[PDB]
Amino acid sequence: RKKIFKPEELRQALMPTLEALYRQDPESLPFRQPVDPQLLGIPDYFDIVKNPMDLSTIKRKLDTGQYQEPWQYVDDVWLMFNNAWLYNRKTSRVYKFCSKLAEVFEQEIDPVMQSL
Ligand SMILES: CN1Cc2cc(Br)ccc2NC1=O
Repeated sequence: RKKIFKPEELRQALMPTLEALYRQDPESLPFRQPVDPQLLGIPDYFDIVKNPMDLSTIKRKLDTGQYQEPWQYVDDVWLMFNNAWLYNRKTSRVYKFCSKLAEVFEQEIDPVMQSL
């Protein structure tokens, strides 16, 4: 008897965990919109990152019901983190910012998943 989550159920449960990331300043700033390699001056970005992901895209998928299960949402969040850890050097701002967001996320998501 597989459990169905309504889009609205998932938005109500998961969106606050995304808002937790949005709220982190300065750490969220590089994550709030799609990476634009040209504006940023990193033209090898899409050479290396083949599945880009960012907060605004995750928000939009919640807002349009594109996640059928909570793990799909969590996977997109980790996708965004894994892209940043892959592309950026360990000493960089964005790498360290990513690690800060990942710590915040883990603390926020665990209770929500138990609830779901
Ligand atoms: C997610 N990002 C955002 C970013 C922002 C600036 Br500024 C420089 C490099 C990057 N790379 C990323 O992976």
